[PDB]
Amino acid sequence: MITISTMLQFGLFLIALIGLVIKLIELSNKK
Repeated sequence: MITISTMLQFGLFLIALIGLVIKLIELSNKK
């Protein structure tokens, strides 16, 4: 089930995962 109110939440959830991966990947390429 998808809703407009939850629509933002759904997008946010995916975005958070992307940020985490990007942030995590930073350690791998850390300086």
